Amino acid sequence: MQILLANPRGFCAGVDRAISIVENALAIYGAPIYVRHEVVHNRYVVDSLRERGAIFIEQISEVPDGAILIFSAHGVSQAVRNEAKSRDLTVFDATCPLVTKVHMEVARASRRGEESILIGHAGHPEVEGTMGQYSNPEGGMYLVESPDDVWKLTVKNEEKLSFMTQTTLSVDDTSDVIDALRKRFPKIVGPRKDDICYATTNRQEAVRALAEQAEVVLVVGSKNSSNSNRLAELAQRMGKRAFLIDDAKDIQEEWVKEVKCVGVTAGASAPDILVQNVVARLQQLGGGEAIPLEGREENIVFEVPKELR
Ligand SMILES: C/C(=C\COP(=O)(O)OP(=O)(O)O)CS
Ligand code: SF4
Repeated sequence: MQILLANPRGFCAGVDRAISIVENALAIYGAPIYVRHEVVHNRYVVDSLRERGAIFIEQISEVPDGAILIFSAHGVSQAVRNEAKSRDLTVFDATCPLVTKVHMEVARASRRGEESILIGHAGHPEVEGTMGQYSNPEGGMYLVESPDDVWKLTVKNEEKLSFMTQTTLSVDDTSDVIDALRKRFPKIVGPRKDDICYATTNRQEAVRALAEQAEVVLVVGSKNSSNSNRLAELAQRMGKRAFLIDDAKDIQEEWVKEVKCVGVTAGASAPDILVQNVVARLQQLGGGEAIPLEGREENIVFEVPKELR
């Protein structure tokens, strides 16, 4: 059985920075370091950091006075930030710079009382954080997930309207939502394309290339990782069987029995060690040397803040 690896796969720049922020804080200040929300959506990373003394909380009211609190890479609402700010907490912010860029646009529209529409999935923390930058009652901030949601939305002033997106969406589905927004609201303003980041775009392109060759695709990533679920969905829509797995224990032998080509990729929050263990289990089940596919080169790095070197 041949094993192909997607390229790029695995950690993006925002995840590598966020994990280093929690590790460096643990190193500088000792346990406990409080973290608002799982720092990235990956059980192995999160379990690791917990066992080293990070404590993951959903609400600032769970954190003690005098503590160090880190916001997760997915970002937080102004309400959460202000609630931390008014408490006796030392705060470090691991929000990815590419999420912060969208937050600033939302805040600018709020200041103007001009309405804004976010394309994203209800309840996800990045959506809570982004919708949470808008606060002007004169204006409005609306969430749409699909074309049908666009078809039902009505706004106060469709002449002064902009749109933003979640950074980890399906490139193809978001394209359809934007086409709907422009047909319903011809004066709507947005970025040239969307706010989907380089890493989500790149991993989706790499999985499309992988699934062209492979009969079965394994995506390493946790169940609550949105971007990892998009990679599995992409391969499934191409007619391949595709499974989202946390680690090599999750592989069922029936999934690869008599499969001639199996592909492996990893979401933006999954460490490479998990991919190595998956490759080792596929070898136990018959596969040969893993072959990396040629892929778009990534070169962006985001540094930790100097207070945490
Ligand atoms: C921090 C982010 C993504 C890195 O991957 P993740 O699995 O932690 O998060 P989602 O794909 O947003 O669920 C959201 S920008
Ligand atoms: S998925 Fe994109 S926006 Fe999110 S942390 Fe990674 S680089 Fe940043």
